[PDB]
Amino acid sequence: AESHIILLIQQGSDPKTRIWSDHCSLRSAIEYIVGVYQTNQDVSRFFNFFDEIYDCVPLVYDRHFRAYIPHEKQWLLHHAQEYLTAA
Amino acid sequence: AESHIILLIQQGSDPKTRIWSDHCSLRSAIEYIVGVYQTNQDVSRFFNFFDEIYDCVPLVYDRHFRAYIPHEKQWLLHHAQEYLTAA
Repeated sequence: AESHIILLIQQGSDPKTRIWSDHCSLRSAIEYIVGVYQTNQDVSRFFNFFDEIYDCVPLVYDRHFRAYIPHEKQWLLHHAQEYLTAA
Repeated sequence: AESHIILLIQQGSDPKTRIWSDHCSLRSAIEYIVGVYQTNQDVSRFFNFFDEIYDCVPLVYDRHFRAYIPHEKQWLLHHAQEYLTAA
């Protein structure tokens, strides 16, 4: 219901690594995956980490239709690229 | 996208217990939470376990509108009650 973004992460096929987190904004979702990347150690290295080591899917809350919309991993990764280049 | 149900579980306020799972049916989602209950040990005991020890929220995929609809914990627990009484 409330949470703007629900993030679904996993490391390979291990069901024990399937961790979800709730975020009040896209910024908060981006800071979370940068956090995952930082604690488990460049744009190319960041993208490859989320293509080979971890997998992630954002579910974005559509307030008008009271529904969660799944978005592609590349959508969140592209927005993260815009955060990392600015900061 | 594909997964009929996404289950979000947690044990208290610990972010490390926030585990998600994907299910092809409501039956599969029910067998999963019965599994959680069985491995962490009656209708009254089952309901109280999911009201005090673990918390759970099902996200049900609406194929026509390509969206995940969050449902109340009681909705899944009520359906689980119908599975446990029959079996």
